[PDB]
Amino acid sequence: APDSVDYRKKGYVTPVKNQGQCGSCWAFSSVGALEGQLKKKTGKLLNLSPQNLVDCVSENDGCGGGYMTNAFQYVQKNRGIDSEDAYPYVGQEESCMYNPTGKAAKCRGYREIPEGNEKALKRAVARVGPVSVAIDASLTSFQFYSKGVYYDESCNSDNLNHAVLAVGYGIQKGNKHWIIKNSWGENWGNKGYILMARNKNNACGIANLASFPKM
Amino acid sequence: APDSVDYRKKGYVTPVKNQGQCGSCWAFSSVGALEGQLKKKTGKLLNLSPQNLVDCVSENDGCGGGYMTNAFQYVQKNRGIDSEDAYPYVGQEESCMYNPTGKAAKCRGYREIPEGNEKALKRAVARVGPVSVAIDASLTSFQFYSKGVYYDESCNSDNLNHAVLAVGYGIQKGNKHWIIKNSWGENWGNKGYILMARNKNNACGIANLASFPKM
Ligand SMILES: *[C@@H](C(=O)O)[C@H](O)C(=O)N[C@@H](CC(C)C)C(=O)NCCCCNC(N)=[NH2+]
Ligand SMILES: *[C@@H](C(=O)O)[C@H](O)C(=O)N[C@@H](CC(C)C)C(=O)NCCCCNC(N)=[NH2+]
Ligand SMILES: [Ca+2]
Repeated sequence: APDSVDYRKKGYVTPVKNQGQCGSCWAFSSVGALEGQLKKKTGKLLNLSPQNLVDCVSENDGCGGGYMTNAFQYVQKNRGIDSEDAYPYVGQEESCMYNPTGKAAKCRGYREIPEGNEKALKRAVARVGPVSVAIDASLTSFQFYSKGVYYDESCNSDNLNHAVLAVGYGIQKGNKHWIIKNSWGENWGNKGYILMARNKNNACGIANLASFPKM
Repeated sequence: APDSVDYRKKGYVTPVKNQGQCGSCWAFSSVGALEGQLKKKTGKLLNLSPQNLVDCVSENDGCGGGYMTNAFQYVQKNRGIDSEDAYPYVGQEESCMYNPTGKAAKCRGYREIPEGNEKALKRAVARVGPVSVAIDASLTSFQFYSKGVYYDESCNSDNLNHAVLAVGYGIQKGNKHWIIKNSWGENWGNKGYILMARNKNNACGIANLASFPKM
């Protein structure tokens, strides 16, 4: 795998979204991974619908939380997921209104990265594209991040509470990192992104719950 | 639905097991629901293997915890689950050693009970058979239960931490309850069972994470 890769430079990443108060991080993380694979397989970059997931992934709990693997399993069983334009995000749970006419992507399954293995996560990001991951984003330092490579020894790798998207990895001034796309709007962090310490003992649990959809 | 049903009286429930220190409650709960459906569809009552689930349901975390829906999805995708005799429980994680020769049951999917709806749970238990459920089993009062219908206002329906099996429901001396099969051995509770308050505002979260396998 290359020493660094940034899928934003390949046009695999859509604009940063804002999930609002709804606990739908899992939906944005899942949509992000699917958007990356969609670009890789079709050549087109499109916004997919997290609301479609929020309202229809019955295995999850809508704004009450959920898992990315569950989301991928839904898309596979449902035979598709709508584009954002065909099923707009409103930040609240509603009845499932999936319309196949607005289908913009399909999923043939998913794969998980070996728990805690950052080397495997690196290889998966290099070979596949953006990967859905989960971290502990409860620290004040995380929420007020603005630049540099984030590391706080207080992060608890066993307290995963927020799903995000690893769109790449690299090194900044000698500090290896993961390029993370968040869903808290373009004004949070560095234009919606945060560089998180890589190879620093699985900081914040970055490699504890990673997965990607098959397409 | 009848005013009461006890599947143990129909021979749909296997002996009470002991999960040990391993956090495999989800595996025993899932196996319990599958054993019930297996009896209903074949007429034979057999012990299914929670170890098969612990070692092979990659979507879960073995002794670190997991979900029943994930377990059912595995059995469906794997095209089967081994009997206990063909894949013995040891209470620790090992590599997946599933052997189709020992297949004792199949799964065609799963269904979830509407969140928090005890009426729906009652109807599901009556029409389907034993149903996998999750509760807050952290209270000292729960752990030292011995008889009667269990109710502790301190139970938190939002703090689900232990999966069990609803093998029936009824009423004891005017107190409506759920007949719950635990996995803490035959010496815990009442021969491994506990009667939990039913229709008392979803006590302990009994109807918050219920599901059953399709067969
Ligand atoms: C994340 C966010 O919006 O900031 C959101 O709370 C979320 O989905 N959190 C997840 C945790 C990460 C994926 C680690 C969560 O809490 N998941 C558990 C959901 C409850 C389990 N039950 C069901 N139905 N799956
Ligand atoms: C229950 C027990 O053994 O007493 C055991 O801890 C367990 O599986 N608990 C579940 C909770 C109930 C089903 C509500 C649990 O903690 N599940 C979450 C597992 C972590 C999520 N990640 C994966 N890989 N599914
Ligand atoms: Ca699942």
